[PDB]
Amino acid sequence: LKLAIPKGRLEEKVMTYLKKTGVIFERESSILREGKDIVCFMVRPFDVPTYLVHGVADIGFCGTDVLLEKETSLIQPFFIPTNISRMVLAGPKGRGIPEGEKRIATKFPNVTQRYCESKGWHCRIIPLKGSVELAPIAGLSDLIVDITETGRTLKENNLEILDEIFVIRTHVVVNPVSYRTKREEVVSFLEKLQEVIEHD
Amino acid sequence: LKLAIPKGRLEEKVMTYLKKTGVIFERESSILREGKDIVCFMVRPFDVPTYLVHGVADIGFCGTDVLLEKETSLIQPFFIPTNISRMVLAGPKGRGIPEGEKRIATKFPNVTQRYCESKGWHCRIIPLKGSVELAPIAGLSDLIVDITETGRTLKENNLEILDEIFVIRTHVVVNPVSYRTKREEVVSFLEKLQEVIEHDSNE
Repeated sequence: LKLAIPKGRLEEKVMTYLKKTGVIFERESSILREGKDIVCFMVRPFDVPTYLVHGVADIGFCGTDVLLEKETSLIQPFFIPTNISRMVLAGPKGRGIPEGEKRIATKFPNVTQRYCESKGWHCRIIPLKGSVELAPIAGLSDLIVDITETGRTLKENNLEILDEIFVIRTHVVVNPVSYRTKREEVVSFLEKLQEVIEHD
Repeated sequence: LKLAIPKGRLEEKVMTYLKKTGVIFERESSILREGKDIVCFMVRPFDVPTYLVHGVADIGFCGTDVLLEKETSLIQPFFIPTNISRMVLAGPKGRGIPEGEKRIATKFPNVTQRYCESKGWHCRIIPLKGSVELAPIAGLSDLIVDITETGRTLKENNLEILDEIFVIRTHVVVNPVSYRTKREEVVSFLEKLQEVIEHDSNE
């Protein structure tokens, strides 16, 4: 089986679960870990689905944010329970929500467009790659749609949460092709993983 | 003046240029550096042109990769010499280029598409966010289009440089409206900065 593991924050958590399912690696690097019957590609979280989409990985792990931003159609067996963070709408304290068309800066433009549609809002979406809290300070946007964990970044920049869009957790996702061709092998790894997750 | 400064690789070269032009900051945060007559927005490299195009910044700096990957109408007043890195086409050493459709992984899909057209190649372009050197060994792509400085990461992953697409440098870019509204202040700051930058890059 080939797995796409999100490098960064959750690497070690997921790697320990794999180990608890009983996996052994023969060689490891910053981007690849192989052993008997298991290969882990250590990729950026947003690339997890692209490694599955393209059929190079059978199973992957990645957050709710990745999946909602990039419409996948991946098999979603279950997820890891820990509430790691939240996708929120935020804006300058007391400014409330601007009348008319809202200028919103975000690293998640699809998520924001669907959010704006759901509220019935006219929005002008300004995609950024990082440090999204600077947009309101600089006059680039009125609001932001971004991830918050402790709320420090928002609080420290005089931004307040105006709406909670969704909680972010690490989902287990399966390539639909591998689910059909390697059915029994996938279900077997997945059962062991779900046991470790429950127990943990 | 409001400057949009690229975090990461080019951050110290640019901040050192401003330091030598006479800029002194009284207050500094991760995202905002304030000084007499100057505010610096510290942003991701690909966001520099966004801050300028929207008109919230007057002058910005970004590498050739940003500039060629995302076309803008911004003005480049002058040339900043230093070669930082290179954009290359790379693949498994010894393999070459497949004769049919080429699967290329990259963080720069427009640059890669432009490269393919310049070759008359039919390409299947796979966008990635980083660790692009893993694509060929995972079977995700035949080739990659990525940045290298010394070739180390490529070399240690058994990827060879098949072609040099362009040399990457720092560029200065100006919001065209700011050139209207703050004409003499901009022109004057750009004069001091080119003097400093020239001396630094050459000597």
